[PDB]
Amino acid sequence: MLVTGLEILKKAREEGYGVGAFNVNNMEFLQAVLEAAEEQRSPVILALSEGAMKYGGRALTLMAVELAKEARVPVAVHLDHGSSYESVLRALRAGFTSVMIDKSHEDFETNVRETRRVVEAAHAVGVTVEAELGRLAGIKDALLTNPEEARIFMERTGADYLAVAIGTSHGAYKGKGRPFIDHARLERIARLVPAPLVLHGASAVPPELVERFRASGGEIGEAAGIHPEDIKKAISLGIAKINTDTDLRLAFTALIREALNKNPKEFDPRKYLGPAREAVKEVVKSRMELFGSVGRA
Amino acid sequence: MLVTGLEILKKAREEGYGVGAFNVNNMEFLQAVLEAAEEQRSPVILALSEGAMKYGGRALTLMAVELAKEARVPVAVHLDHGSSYESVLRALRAGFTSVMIDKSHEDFETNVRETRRVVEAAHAVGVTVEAELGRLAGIEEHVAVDEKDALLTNPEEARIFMERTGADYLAVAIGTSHGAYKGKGRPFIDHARLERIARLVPAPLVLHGASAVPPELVERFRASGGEIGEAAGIHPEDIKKAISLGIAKINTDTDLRLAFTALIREALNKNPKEFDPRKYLGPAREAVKEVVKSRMELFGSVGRA
Ligand SMILES: [Co+2]
Ligand SMILES: [Co+2]
Ligand SMILES: [Co+2]
Ligand code: NA
Ligand code: NA
Repeated sequence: MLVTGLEILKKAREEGYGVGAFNVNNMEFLQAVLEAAEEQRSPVILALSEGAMKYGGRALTLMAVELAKEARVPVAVHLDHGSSYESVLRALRAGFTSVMIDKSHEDFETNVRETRRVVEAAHAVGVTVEAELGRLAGIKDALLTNPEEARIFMERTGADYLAVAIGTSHGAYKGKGRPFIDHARLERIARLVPAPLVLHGASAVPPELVERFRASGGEIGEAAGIHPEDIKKAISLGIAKINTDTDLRLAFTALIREALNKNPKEFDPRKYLGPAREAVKEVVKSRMELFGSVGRA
Repeated sequence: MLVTGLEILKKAREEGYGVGAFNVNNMEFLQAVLEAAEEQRSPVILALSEGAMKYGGRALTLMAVELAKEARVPVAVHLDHGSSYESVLRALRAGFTSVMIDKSHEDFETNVRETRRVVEAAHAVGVTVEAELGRLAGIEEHVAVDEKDALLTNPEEARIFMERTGADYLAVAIGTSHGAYKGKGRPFIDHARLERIARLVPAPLVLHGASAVPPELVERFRASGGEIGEAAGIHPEDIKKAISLGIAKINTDTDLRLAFTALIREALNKNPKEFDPRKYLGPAREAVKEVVKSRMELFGSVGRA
């Protein structure tokens, strides 16, 4: 069933588990995410970036929303990283039930004002919103989320869930080796901010996947993602929404590569896109196992 | 907007042009075909085989039907080569506005029975149907005066078939590597036969197994690391004449798969560091669009919207 992001995230934090927000850009990623959710009888969030918005267009948003209503598990359709008020309006227009306005690279007052404006529009149409305080960077101090400012930010904006900067970042190159997650800071934030918390750039980028990618011909540096244990503890401390994108992309590209390397003569797209879709699905299922959302529907 | 296959194919034959029935299996292919249709101000038919119904499932049929309603050109959603009555039921269920049941590999009597059953179901829900007749049955008792004349479709038989089944449009065997005539000789179009068929069957005619498969496309495919045998497709002029003689629907699929696959290869061969699907699927989607636009051009449907 299609529900708001908060209905899912509030329940999650209260019950101590995490729900995955998986980015999708077309039909098979969307199918993999939803089937994984159905097989795990687990709530899920379909994340569509502004990029997915441009690439997938009406077809993608039509799928995300309508297929969500038919899902037998709770599903929310989330705008990931809305960069403006107008971008958010188009998500509201496309039937999304959750939207993120990212202005963390702006100063406090601007971030507050921009986010508050989004909150009012969204709340007027029953959509819940995610905002971000702090800049997702490698490794109070630095520009990692400040606990007291998080409380203030949330009270002033009225946002529904907060993305926090506690050590993560986007990409396949999180850090050289196991990236450090400020779990102490997470707890302080959680103590003052009762809203469910959000973790961006949380892909695992497991070594075997990077390995399977290189073997198919892919080329990538010394990639590395957040450690499973860090994610498990982050969740226990308040993280209710974990974003995953990179992992899905690697698995998908890998399988496509193996298929084309091995079968010259294959030009039926279902033959190489199908197994790539399956792999994405398996990853989503693992992630749900990790987040503890299995049987949570 | 969304309309029946007959509304589109009837207008096409009466006005002398063909409408492409482009097979789609996912989002990219569907977007490519609809945008092509829009930029060419041309009607188009979205075709989904049973492989597509299985692979694309509810997601594909949802997109096909809904995006069709929003198109500025007339669009029909069609079940390509159904193999059973229930298959047709699932398509009627999914909102299709044109269904096709293929029992041409069956004897004339079973084909009639099977087709008539689909027609009754479809017409009960406002959906038009395509039927297929290949081999010479022998109904009125006809003797093949040629090895081909025994595999291809007999005009007279075609009339009776349509008269008994009540189908809306008909696919006929006239020389393309498809069905009984498959791998049984060099692909061609028995225009004389087509003309005789059209004289006795006023309903729009359908052409299967006919793909241009231009050398430039195969070249690009082979260059991308792909391997394919000596493809043999119908010549542009033939298609243009077949249409002039009554062909109103032209199934197109192979050419799309080739272009789509070739571009994915080029992008992956050249950018091994790439793992963002949009980076290699997007240009692939465009290639498909271009192929679709040329076919519409060849078929004569530009500006017929
Ligand atoms: Co993020
Ligand atoms: Co972020
Ligand atoms: Co056929
Ligand atoms: Na987000
Ligand atoms: Na057909």
